[PDB]
Amino acid sequence: NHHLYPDELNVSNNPHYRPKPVSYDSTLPPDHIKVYSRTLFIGGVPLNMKEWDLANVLKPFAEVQSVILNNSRKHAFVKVYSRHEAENVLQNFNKDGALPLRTRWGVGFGPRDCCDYQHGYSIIPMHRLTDADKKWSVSAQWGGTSGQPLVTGIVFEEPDII
RNA sequence: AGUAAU
Repeated sequence: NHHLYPDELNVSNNPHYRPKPVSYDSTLPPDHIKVYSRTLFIGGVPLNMKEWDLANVLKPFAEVQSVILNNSRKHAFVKVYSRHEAENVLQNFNKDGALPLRTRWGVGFGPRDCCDYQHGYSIIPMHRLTDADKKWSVSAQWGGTSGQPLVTGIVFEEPDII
């Protein structure tokens, strides 16, 4: 929809193939989960830049999945295929400051007040997910649990949605 | 200097 490719699949032949790191965490409270964001807040976006441009600038540092661009509000929302890639973009993209683009964290999944914008994850109580969220969490193409059921402690990369 | 679509 706002993806580059709508009906694409996370499979070994797709050059966008990624793993789905799942891990568990004993320091979480009961019936809470951890979610690492793959979504990026980009700000200082010029008027001349289209969606294609942004994706193409990040291309060396990360492969982009989806780009919602609010051109009038001089910012955008860029989901990349993996957490590793998003993390790379934050340190290493535009170090010199040649472009006007500031690149910070952004929230793709779960409540906003549950997100740590600084470190870039959400610790979410399972009751605050909707039926839809709980579905996508387990059956997402990129990110999610890759079939593993949701339980206390689980940690996984932000899933895709509708 | 802008954190949204749902």
